[PDB]
Amino acid sequence: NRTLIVTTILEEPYVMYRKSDKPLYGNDRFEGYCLDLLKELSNILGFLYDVKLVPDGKYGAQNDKGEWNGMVKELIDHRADLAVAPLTITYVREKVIDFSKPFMTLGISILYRKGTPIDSADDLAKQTKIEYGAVRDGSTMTFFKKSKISTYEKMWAFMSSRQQSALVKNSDEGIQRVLTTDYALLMESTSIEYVTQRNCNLTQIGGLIDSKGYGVGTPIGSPYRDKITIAILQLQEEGKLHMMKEKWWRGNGCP
Ligand SMILES: N[C@@H](C[C@]1(C(=O)O)C[C@H]2OCCC[C@H]2O1)C(=O)O
Repeated sequence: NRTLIVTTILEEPYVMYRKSDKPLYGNDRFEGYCLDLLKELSNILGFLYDVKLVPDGKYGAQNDKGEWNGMVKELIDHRADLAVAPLTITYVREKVIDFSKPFMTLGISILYRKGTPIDSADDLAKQTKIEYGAVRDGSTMTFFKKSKISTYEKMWAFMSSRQQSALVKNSDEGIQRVLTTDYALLMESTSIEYVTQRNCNLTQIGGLIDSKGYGVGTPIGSPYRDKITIAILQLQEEGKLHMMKEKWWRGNGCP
């Protein structure tokens, strides 16, 4: 009857600080898609838990020494029983940790101002006037860093160049950069949808350049590993995941 440690990260509208004049403590301090998800899992599988924000505020990437950081690291060193956040399922990650069936699908795309002639990653990679980058130490950064596709290698050379600092610490910083300067942020599509519907001067440029999903993470060889995936299929089957997405993404839109 262990009380599980859940590693996660701040990211709208997956995990956010609950607004209240009543100083909150514990898991009550947070709310969002992922917390509703963790709550469902908690009830479907009957387990206790304590939400812990990843110390370094990173999603997780492997440096030069093959050393991991972020939530991925927290799982590897068994400092967390599971990770419940917008954690991207990737091949390189599956080498060191486990992922449940996906609870949400998405893909890398481009967030930029509207009304410009830019229409694709190619239009971005061929030029240098418009600055562009991604969140440091995330699956999108490594996608470009390790790509063998000519276009993306050229983009990585630009966003990682010494001439400048094209990468951003987190999504907020990236978004602010797009709104105040001539910058395009390569970001995952479900967040681009969220951001553009709340910033009508912004838009997605082109379509998704890859296709993947978010899954619950657990240390390889975890006893919960199978139950988690079962509960996910149940939530998906019952239309529950769809309801949760709609609940947190609902808004006035752009007209
Ligand atoms: N899902 C990524 C993190 C991130 C990315 O590297 O694209 C950063 C953050 O960017 C905004 C959308 C949610 C997050 O995606 C990951 O699991 O590493």
